[PDB]
Amino acid sequence: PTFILEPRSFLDKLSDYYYHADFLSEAALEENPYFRLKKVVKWYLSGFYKKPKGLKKPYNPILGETFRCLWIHPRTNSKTFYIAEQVSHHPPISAFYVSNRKDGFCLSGSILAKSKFYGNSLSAILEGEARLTFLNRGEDYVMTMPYAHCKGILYGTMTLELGGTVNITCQKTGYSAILEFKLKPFLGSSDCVNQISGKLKLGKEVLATLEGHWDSEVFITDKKTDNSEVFWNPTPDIKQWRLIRHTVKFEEQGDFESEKLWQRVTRAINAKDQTEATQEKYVLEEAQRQAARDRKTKNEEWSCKLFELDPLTGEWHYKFADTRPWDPLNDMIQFEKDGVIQTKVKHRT
Repeated sequence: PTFILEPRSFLDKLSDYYYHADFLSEAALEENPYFRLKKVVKWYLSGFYKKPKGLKKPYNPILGETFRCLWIHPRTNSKTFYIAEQVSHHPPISAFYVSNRKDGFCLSGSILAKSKFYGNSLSAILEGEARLTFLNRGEDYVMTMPYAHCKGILYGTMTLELGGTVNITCQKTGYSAILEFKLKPFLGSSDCVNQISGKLKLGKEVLATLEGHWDSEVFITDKKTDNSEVFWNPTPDIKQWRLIRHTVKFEEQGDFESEKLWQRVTRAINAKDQTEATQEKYVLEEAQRQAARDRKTKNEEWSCKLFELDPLTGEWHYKFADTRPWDPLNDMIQFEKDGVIQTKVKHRT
């Protein structure tokens, strides 16, 4: 079926996790190593609550497709930039880069999409590591993502649950938190779905533990005081303030950017025309297959414009990555132009 389709590219949906980059600026300033992990994890859980259940099925992005967007930080008077590019359609790998130098953090990663069909239920996995770096500290956080289990395609209630075991690891300080997304059992209950449980630990010693639901309250209890507290809850006041995202002017967008590329596919979905939504998709995929043939005909060499593969490590690296800490006497404004994230400085370095 294809009535299960969200009018957003996967590169677009991949940027949803940074609507609370407000938190990451705070974490960069937190001086206690333990409290930085708490605030990093609190940010991680902040990117799953808007997720809708059911039809949601981002577009499989096309090779060379690019999404580019921006967020505004009023309190720190700065901006968080996001750039993602589809580097391979076979395999379906999309790379992303996030940079906010004034607030002292950046993220990089690459995500491979693999699905498995159980008949009535579908499970799409996202495997890959995201590296959060605090520029001023030279301190990295490596984290993975869960997988989405979808039941009710053919018959039964249509649902989307999150499951898996995520590891958020910081080797510099020795801290880490292991999270476990728990799927509802056969019996089920009013609170069995979206259950999240985890534990914050240093080295191997467990400092504190987490319980709750990832779309609702999550509670932390200290393993030394056994006193419970609210670790994270998406309060409507917290929801009321999600950083405002700014996309590129449609007339200024390249033809292979996500919004311009999928416009006709998106319009069909929003118009509820199911038949013309599939046809418009086949136009893009048929062009991709034809552009893949044309490539093999004379020279099969596809240059990713904004990303490049490191042969030694096998990881995808943003061509224009910059990790130098913010220098107030030199750095003036971080900006982006044509997918290139830059900073205006009064001294070249």
